[PDB]
Amino acid sequence: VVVPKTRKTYCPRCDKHTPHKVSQYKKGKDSLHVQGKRRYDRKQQGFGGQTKPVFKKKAKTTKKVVLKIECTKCKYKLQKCLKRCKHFELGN
RNA sequence: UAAUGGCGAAUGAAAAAGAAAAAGACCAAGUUGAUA
RNA sequence: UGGAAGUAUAAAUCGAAAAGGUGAUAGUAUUCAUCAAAGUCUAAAUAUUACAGGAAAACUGAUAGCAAAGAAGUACUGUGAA
RNA sequence: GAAUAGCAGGAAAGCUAUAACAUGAAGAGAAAACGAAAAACUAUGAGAGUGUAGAAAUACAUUUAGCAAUAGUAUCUUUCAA
RNA sequence: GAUUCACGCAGUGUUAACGUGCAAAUUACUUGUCAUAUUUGAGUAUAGGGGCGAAAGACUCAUCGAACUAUCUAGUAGCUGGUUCCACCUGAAUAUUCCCUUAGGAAGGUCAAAGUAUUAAUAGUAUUGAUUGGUAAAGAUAAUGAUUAGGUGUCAACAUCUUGUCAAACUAUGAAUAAACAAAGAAGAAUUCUCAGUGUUAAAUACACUUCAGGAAUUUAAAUAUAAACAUACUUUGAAUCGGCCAAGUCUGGUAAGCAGGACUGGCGAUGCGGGAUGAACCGAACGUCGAGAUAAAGUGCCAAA
RNA sequence: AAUCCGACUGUUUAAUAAAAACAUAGCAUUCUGAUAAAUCUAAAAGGUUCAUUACAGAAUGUGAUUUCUGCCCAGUGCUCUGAAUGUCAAGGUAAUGAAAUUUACUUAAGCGCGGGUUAACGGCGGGAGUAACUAUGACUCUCUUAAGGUAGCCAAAUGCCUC
RNA sequence: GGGAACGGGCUUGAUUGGAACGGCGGGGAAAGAAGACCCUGUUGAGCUUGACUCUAAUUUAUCAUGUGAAAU
RNA sequence: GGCGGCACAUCUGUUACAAGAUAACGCAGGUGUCCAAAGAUGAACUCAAUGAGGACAGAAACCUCAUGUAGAAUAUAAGGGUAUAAGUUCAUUUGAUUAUUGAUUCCAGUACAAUCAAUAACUCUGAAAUGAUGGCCUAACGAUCCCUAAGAUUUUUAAUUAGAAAGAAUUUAAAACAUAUUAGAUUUAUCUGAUGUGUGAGACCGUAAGGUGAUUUCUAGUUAAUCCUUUAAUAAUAAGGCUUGGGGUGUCAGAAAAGUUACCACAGGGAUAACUGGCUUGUGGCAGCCAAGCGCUCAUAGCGACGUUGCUUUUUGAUCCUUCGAUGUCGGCUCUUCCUAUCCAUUUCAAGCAGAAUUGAAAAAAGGUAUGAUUGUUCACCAUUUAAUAGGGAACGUGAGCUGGGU
RNA sequence: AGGUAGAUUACCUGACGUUCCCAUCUGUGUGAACAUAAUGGUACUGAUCAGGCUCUAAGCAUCUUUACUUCCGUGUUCGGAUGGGAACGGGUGUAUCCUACUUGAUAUGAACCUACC
RNA sequence: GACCUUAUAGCUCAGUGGAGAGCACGGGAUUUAUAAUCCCGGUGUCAUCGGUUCGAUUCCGAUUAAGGUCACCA
RNA sequence: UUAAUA
RNA sequence: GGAGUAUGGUCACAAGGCUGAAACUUAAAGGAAUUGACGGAAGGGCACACCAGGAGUGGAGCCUGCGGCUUAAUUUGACUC
RNA sequence: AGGGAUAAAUGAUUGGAAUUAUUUGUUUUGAACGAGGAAUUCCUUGUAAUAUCGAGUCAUUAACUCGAGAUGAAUACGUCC
Repeated sequence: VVVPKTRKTYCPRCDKHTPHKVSQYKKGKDSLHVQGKRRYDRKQQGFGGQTKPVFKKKAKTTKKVVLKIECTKCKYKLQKCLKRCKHFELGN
């Protein structure tokens, strides 16, 4: 919901409690060279139409929130998942 | 079996290794031109 | 296609060489290994339920075995394929 | 009775071939890389004797061995993890 | 592209005949129509997701909301029908989980057949002992609610004392029936001596675990009832089944139902026999082939034994 | 003697429907100047209308005559003699990198923007009050649509209530 | 009467002489046909539509090098 | 069946039967969230309400005392829990973290999810014991493949210096050409033969005990690489692996999916509707019991309210037991029979029966109960006639008996 | 006899009055510092002038309450069992289990370690 | 019956987590007088009950009225 | 610009 | 007036044209012209009529007249200039 | 301290009679009223405007009317809106 940046959480790499920078995880750009994409492009080539199912029955309205808690001094990034919230905001 | 496949249902070879039999020869291009 | 960032074929476009191809994860480089495409022929080992001639059988024995053990693809049906 | 190669007999039968391989003897890992003893321990358990007595068979006392099975221990190989 | 009759033709009516017919669409009378958008022969053209159609999905060889014929093809079917000798032994199911599941599957329960173990491996039972629960009942200025009145004190109103009647989604109290233990298995007890490794600890000789670590002696078969050696514990492989139905000193929805759905048990299904005249379930009692007797439910005027 | 439908002559479900159904003449709309329009074919100096040429060819609705065809371009179609820098492909160009790759810029139709069109598909409102007894409401009020069902006609083969 | 709740057969009664001709239309829940109505199949087919995925025809752009020039 | 609804994933109370399990399209409701504080900890305080007082101030503003078992509050539905608190206020804080195990709840003793018990780190709060791995408890959620992020540096190697300890190493037939040096040819991005050494080489010196010596080991600094793979060897890009999260399937153990057939077809079904029959009798029809009253007086000549008890299957419901390899589905026509809850004729009793006409009731079902306009009608409404023109059953009597008007 | 720490958590609570304090405990004086709040009221710290006035503790009462016994009552209900009675509804008989509410009598605490008196 | 929507001045509608518009009505002005015109004012239980509510006319259920759609195969 | 009635 | 209406006849595709009454109702309807009045008709003049301004009234309190209300009576005349 | 209504306790006048205060003094009471909306009135020089005096009515009672003087603006010399 609301969560401030600048957390102080144990960092496994340094084995110590260090300040940590909290952000939100966004899915990266889908690549055209991963194996699953190359296989899908090959299948769609040629006659036969859509060769793979297309999801069309969405029911969920929200998504689980993943924070990217990052070591300030050592760049070790953790990932903490939060429960589904309709409105999420990064506080002060 | 490796692999392929709404990686689902299914599809799917080959070198090695062991036998049968065993066999190699030509054009083109190049050279010789009192040229055939 | 088992061949997965393309194994094989074909089409449209493009198109080499003081050579080059392959080493199946795309790319560049340096080594290594192995071949030398884009013309041709070639016996033997292999297949066979056309058909012909034979020999066998833990096969059938006239509603069985070929549809057909007699003038059987005959009698008979259909415009015709059948 | 892997193909296949020989034998007598004439044989879809029979006999013989130090042999490629299949499954197994070693297991874990995606893979690289690896690859098993404290010559084991504990518990209960199969069997074998001696003595006494009832007195027909059999019923007790005591000595000994402790396999299979189950359970639990150390130890060792592999795995991020047994 | 006027009105009618005739040769012909069609098919309006009888919804006549016939309806295993003369006929796989015909006959009789009636009606209509009977030359120019007329009738008709031969030749010719148009062919299957095609043709042709003054349009009915009509016609395309008795076949048309997609012909006929052959191959794929013995197409697939969770659906329907059938599935072949005798005797003997054992003998079921409708719970639970998941499925595009609901006329069907897989895990699992019930069952059968094979194969084992001397076996810390018996119990749909009762008793004694310590418990658990919140049902039946009970209560109603005992908590939360519901509701009829009567006194006393400061019209009502508010306090306070009684009375009458109630709660599946109220409760102090709380049965009967039940549930889960114990009644002597590191292997049938106890005591004495000696006693080690860790750790707890302030330190321990306390304490905890270690085959009640271990080792040795003496004593000992005891510790509710009943039943149980063709007992007990199973292991492996697998069949069928999960449409159910009835009864009731039971319950829920419904006016009610031979209605619909549940808790516990017993049955029918899978089951014949004696009785209720007859009947899937009721009562007695379950079955190798027979003889003799005593019986059960129930009966003894005749059918009908008494 | 009347009522309904179809104007008429004609055709129709071979074998249960012969009719109000189909055709019809008449009316109306759309496209096309032939190297075209419609349209058959896998392809084709291929084929049909077409031995034709807008008084023609092709595609549709209504169905003689008389009288008349009202309002609506918002929605979906169709169209434009129309706009540019909204969105839009393969490509083309350029840059970095050793290279694949990656990134940026630029590209047509189409959609979007604007207009036209209903004899294109189609559509064409609600409440309340008030006229010297009682009704009815010529009349105002105000919510609202792209337009509010116009001329006509009616318990109609079209009206539940309804005999 | 009971039963699958409408028996020719079973139970209790009523009652019966063997073979039948012409009619007849009550019954044999008479014959004809694996219900055409309804439902269930993860069985179809015709037809419709911005149902999903495609496709012929139509359309637009690029490539496929005829010569000689000018503007951007 | 369709329309409606979700009893499809899911929580609370009750049905529900004092262990566990547990039905209905049974009842009353609930979820797809919300929270940097509403998580953690420490301290202080006590709530709702009532009484009595205080200028404006009153029923309700703010202050004070007293009583006050929670009648307040605790994010939410309901039920549980809570008073030096789990409620209010104040203060610090991020344990709402990383790694590894063992169990309990659904359970097939599978997965997901949830509920706990410990261990190893680093931390928060407190003086401390303790407490802290999200919310006081019961719901608030999700596979394979695919996409997308985080992590694998604690360690192991090679090379090179210093020191130290063991260490023969296998044994004759040879080509690639890195080249030098010559014999020819050539001008181009120049080639073609042969001679040559090394490369590339490996039989250690011992009849003297054995030393030397490649190659390997340990320790101390140095520089380099360091999760695995792309299979001839490396490199920097790329791609694939391993562990853990997110993106989702609500039909919630998870296909990618619009209608209509009256032109319809097939495999089946009484597991399942439209007709009879069967149970029921709400509804319909008929009949009773009591007696507040009406009936000028008079509860009962004739009725009979408020209540209450029955019968019938002639209406429609309710169910789905029989029939889906078929029981021909409305009405009318013709014809027979049966019931009485009797319309007429016969015999009686009663009256608010003077006569006539009537009304209530008993015996009695042997006999009669009609003709037409409209409608397919059953039904109905009209016009007559009659002594009366009553109500019903028989597969809603009766289609190899008719008709085919309706459906 | 009193104080500290408790265990059982009303026989321990609530209301009305009552008795000592000799030690102990409490109330009691004060604000300089630690510390504290709006307020030395609380909490904090320093102290000893006075008092049993309230605490606290012990006792009183036809005391509400609470805790055991009897009775209520073998009355409610219930496990088992008919070809037992009734048109139902419901309720016997048999071999058994057996509440609750009220009411009456009784009680109002017992007990553990340490110090002092 | 089943789903959906609405309910606010005397009449038609607006808008609502702390009630506008119009028409109507009343008073004053202009006019010989009415109508029109100008000026000012008074008008809403937000349909009736419960809960969330800081606080409801708004948010959540209920009871009413008012309409709209469906009520099919036999 | 608008200007109805008795 | 009814009325160029109804009906009948005829002409026209139609609208309509030609011919064309009666019942009933009613003391007036109408023509030219005169005088006045009026005109959001024209022309010529005038007025604090307006213009340029002043003071104001209308808004407050009170005095006073009128309407209304009240009362036994609130006596009455006058209602644009 | 502008404003002097409204109320109070008291002193006298005229009158036959003063309460519903005839008129008036004293002290206290201290209200609207911050230049006034739509509209509308009068005025051209000793005029408007401002404040006062006399007279009519008059036993008592002027904020009324009819007159008189005191100070002395602004604005036009126009036009038919």
